[PDB]
Amino acid sequence: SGHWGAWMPSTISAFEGTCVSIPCRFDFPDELRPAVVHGVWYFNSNYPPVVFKSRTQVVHESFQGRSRLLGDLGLRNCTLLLSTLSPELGGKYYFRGDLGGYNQYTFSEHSVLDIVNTPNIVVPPEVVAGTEVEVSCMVPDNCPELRPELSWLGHEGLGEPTVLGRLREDEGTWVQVSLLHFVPTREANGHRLGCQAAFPNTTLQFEGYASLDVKYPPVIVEMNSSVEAIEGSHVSLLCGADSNPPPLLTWMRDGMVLREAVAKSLYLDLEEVTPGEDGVYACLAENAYGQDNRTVELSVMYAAAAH
Ligand SMILES: *[C@@H]1O[C@H](CO)[C@@H](O[C@@H]2O[C@H](CO)[C@@H](O[C@@H]3O[C@H](CO[C@H]4O[C@H](CO)[C@@H](O)[C@H](O)[C@@H]4O)[C@@H](O)[C@H](O)[C@@H]3O)[C@H](O)[C@H]2NC(C)=O)[C@H](O)[C@H]1NC(C)=O
Ligand SMILES: *[C@@H]1O[C@H](CO)[C@@H](O)[C@H](O)[C@H]1NC(C)=O
Ligand SMILES: *[C@@H]1O[C@H](CO)[C@@H](O)[C@H](O)[C@H]1NC(C)=O
Ligand SMILES: *[C@@H]1O[C@H](CO)[C@@H](O)[C@H](O)[C@H]1NC(C)=O
Ligand SMILES: *[C@H]1O[C@H](CO)[C@@H](O)[C@H](O)[C@@H]1O
Repeated sequence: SGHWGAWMPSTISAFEGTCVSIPCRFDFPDELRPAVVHGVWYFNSNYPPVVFKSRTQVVHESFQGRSRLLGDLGLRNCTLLLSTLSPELGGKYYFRGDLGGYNQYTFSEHSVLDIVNTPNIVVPPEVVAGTEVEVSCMVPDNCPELRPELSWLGHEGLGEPTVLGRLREDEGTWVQVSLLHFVPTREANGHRLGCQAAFPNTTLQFEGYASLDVKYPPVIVEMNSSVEAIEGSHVSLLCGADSNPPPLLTWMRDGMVLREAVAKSLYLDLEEVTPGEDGVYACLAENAYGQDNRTVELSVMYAAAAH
């Protein structure tokens, strides 16, 4: 139609020290035919500073030499270019139309600018060993003058990355996405995943890091061999298990629980050990992703000396 209104991405992101182009289109009643279209861009911070003002060419000091209007206002194109970004410039940007006389219109729709300094690494909330896992590095690509070069850090045993390239997201903005597809093992637990966004012809370089929390079933690593004890002596049986999260350890005999605790290792203490304590003892390691069990035989085969 021919009505008052604007169109711009509600949210948009860009790296610190780079630039950002905020795509903008506005509309007005055709009946006016002003032949001269003026406009004003405001920043979020009762008395908002002026980013751009076509009539008086006035610019707030925080935007001087950093703000430039791309596209013709006469073509209903209010696209804004912001250069040499700094955290201070993070906030809401809204546009105001000026068609002379009483025809000034501050449009409702605005754009939130998020200035970042680290790439976005996306890891699924639950990484389990033995399952194919996708990990992505996302980076804003809304700067026409400076294109980010995406790269991974510390991804040796995770396979070679697959670059998706420039992808469109909602509200008509752009991102750079790189992928990692791999089946992690228990060894991949605690793996440092790093992503780097570098800009050629500049000294700008941004790095982000994340640690892989890889879940895996218990594997009993510490277990006593065949125990041959002296009569009346003290016997300590130790059972250690490696799992993520830490397992529930349980010492059992004759289908009866002797000791039980949520830990990496668990001791079973036997005092004044008699031949009646002979038999097979079992340690059970169990968590949310599996279980493991080991048995040990206890033999009181050494007679106690007189003392
Ligand atoms: C409102 O005004 C905006 C600004 O005036 C308009 O945005 C511009 O739209 C034009 C299309 O007419 C774009 O020009 C194109 O640019 C691409 C650049 O891609 C290549 O170049 C980069 C670096 O140079 C390179 O890294 C890439 O790999 C590509 O090879 C060219 O490929 C095209 O041939 C064409 O020249 C402007 O780039 C674009 N500017 C911005 C800031 O977005 C907008 O379209 C206007 N809106 C409407 C509705 O007309
Ligand atoms: C980046 O390249 C432009 C021209 O492509 C050049 O004018 C500018 O000096 C370069 N930046 C740096 C930091 O050298
Ligand atoms: C079982 O192994 C643990 C750790 O190696 C040790 O401390 C403990 O004494 C062993 N048990 C016996 C009965 O030797
Ligand atoms: C102990 O682990 C073995 C794996 O070989 C499994 O077959 C068995 O059912 C387990 N026993 C118990 C009581 O969970
Ligand atoms: C703009 O001005 C008002 C809206 O505030 C209406 O008369 C009409 O929508 C026009 O486009």
